[PDB]
Amino acid sequence: DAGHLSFVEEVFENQTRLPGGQWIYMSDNYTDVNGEKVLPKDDIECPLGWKWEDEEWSTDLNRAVDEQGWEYSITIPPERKPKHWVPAEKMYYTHRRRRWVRLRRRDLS
Repeated sequence: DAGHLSFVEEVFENQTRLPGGQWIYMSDNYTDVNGEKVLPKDDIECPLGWKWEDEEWSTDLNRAVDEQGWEYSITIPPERKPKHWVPAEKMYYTHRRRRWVRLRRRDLS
């Protein structure tokens, strides 16, 4: 009767490559949207008092991403990481990432 709070947790799975190379897995390769590291999606836990509403993590194909959910970029000095992502793969693109989301909630009473 008091309602609930809702929060969609968002994390990004990251891959890199050398031009002419292949897309490859890394260690802890998960970051937030700005590229700062975070736990791998499957290790993420609700804060105390919260519960998952979605049973599974999902990736949203309506955003500007390809058919597998990836968006693409390259690192342009002076920067040390990609800043601008695009939906379409091209041979000179060296980074890609995929956005995973999951809804959790907290009942207010």
